[PDB]
Amino acid sequence: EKPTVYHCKVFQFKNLQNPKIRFKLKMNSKELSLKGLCLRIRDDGPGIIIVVGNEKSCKFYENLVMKRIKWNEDFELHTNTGDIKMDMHNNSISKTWEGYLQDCKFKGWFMKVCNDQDSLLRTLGQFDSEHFYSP
Repeated sequence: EKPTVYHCKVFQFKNLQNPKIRFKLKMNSKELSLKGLCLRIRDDGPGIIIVVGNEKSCKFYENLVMKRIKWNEDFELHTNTGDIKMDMHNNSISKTWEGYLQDCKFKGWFMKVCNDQDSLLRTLGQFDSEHFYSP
């Protein structure tokens, strides 16, 4: 019997190709010393964000993700072949789970692209988190 000190919030997004959005997610997780991860299915696919830490930091991060980042914002994308105008009008972010953990298996905060949905689920599985993803 021990206290439960870790808050946790989980978000799912449709597209995370905007490098400016990735930069904000990464830098705020780093500056807030949040733990968790951000996974998506292929470069241009849907994915999940999990953050774990204290209450204050998780609430700041929710406001960042749900209110301050413009997920629907068009941008120009630089690829191996050229530069293209991306249409993001259909992009969106949802908060799914929120709650408390007694312990977390996360080591820092990390971003990864997975090759398929099953790869993503397998990865969440290593952190006991596979249930957090809605296919």
